[PDB]
Amino acid sequence: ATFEIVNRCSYTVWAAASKGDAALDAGGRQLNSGESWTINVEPGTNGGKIWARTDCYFDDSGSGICKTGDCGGLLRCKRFGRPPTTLAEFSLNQYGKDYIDISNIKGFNVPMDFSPTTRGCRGVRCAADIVGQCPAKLKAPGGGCNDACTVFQTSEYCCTTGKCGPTEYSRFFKRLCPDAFSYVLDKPTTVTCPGSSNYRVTFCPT
Repeated sequence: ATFEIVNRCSYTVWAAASKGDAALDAGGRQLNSGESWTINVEPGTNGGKIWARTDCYFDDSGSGICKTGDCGGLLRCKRFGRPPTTLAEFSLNQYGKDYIDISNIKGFNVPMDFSPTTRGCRGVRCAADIVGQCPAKLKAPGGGCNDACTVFQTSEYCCTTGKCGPTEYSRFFKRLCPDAFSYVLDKPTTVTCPGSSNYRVTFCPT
């Protein structure tokens, strides 16, 4: 499947793409404002994520640090990134269907639209100013708005027992971005698309 990753933000982001135990395609790249990066994701990829990282410094070996979404100090991510990270999530070719969502379960750093470029389903977006409105206790100094699980590490926020409800914090994310997951057991906002769809992830869509 092809994913075009577009940075519409006015600032540079460093895109990342991983399935947790491996890079997808090159795994990461710098995107200046306006740049587009086209990656190929193997059919049948399960549990892929794309995110933006902000305020990164990397040396000529591709080693360094980002203030949001850092994936163990690498430009080319093999692993998932450190919160806060707005997440585009997908599982492809799962019994004939692709499943896509945006998630705020690991917080929010950059607004995002995640849309098919082929026919047969709708996209999802979380484009509100979550960082600006972020509750004081969830504000990350590096930038971004952390989720409550990351900050407080309780069973309730992290849904460790598999039983948990919405919280004051999850409801903040949900009020600003209804079409994104706000906690682990949120009513799913997954979109079902035809198997083998292609997609575009746009940072700062509006």
